[PDB]
Amino acid sequence: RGSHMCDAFVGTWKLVSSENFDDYMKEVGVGFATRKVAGMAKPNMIISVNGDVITIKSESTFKNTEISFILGQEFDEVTADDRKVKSTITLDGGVLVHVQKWDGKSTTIKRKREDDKLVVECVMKGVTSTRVYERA
Ligand SMILES: O=C(O)c1ccccc1Nc1cccc(Cl)c1-c1ccc2c(c1)CCO2
Repeated sequence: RGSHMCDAFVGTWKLVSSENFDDYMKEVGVGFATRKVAGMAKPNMIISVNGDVITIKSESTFKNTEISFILGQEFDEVTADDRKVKSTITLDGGVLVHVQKWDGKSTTIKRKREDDKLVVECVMKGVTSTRVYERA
């Protein structure tokens, strides 16, 4: 197997900045205690690609989570805040677009490479949070 464009995401990343994450979590429906503990976390994200399977691991003092998926193919995901969601992740012009559906609700998480950073934009009903990761 040769290189893939998505290899640009592969590596070990650490959170360096976060904006509006509490408001994003409020819009998602996260309860008070989870919002406070999750908002304190400074996760590391580990992204790897093996064939068609992309794996994203998140490790923090709050929770450790992992998803593996194939682009375009829906999967079950239990989120760090304990939502059971149906997820589909696709690549749109270099951006990983992750849609989560649950309880008649929907949120979109976009992950993109900007300069040497990995920028994560979380969007729910007009509320956006931007989380910036740098190489660990
Ligand atoms: O956090 C990110 O950048 C992030 C990116 C893409 C997608 C989700 C992300 N985070 C969260 C989103 C909603 C609710 C929670 Cl609770 C978290 C979270 C908050 C802290 C935490 C974890 C998850 C796992 C490791 O620690």
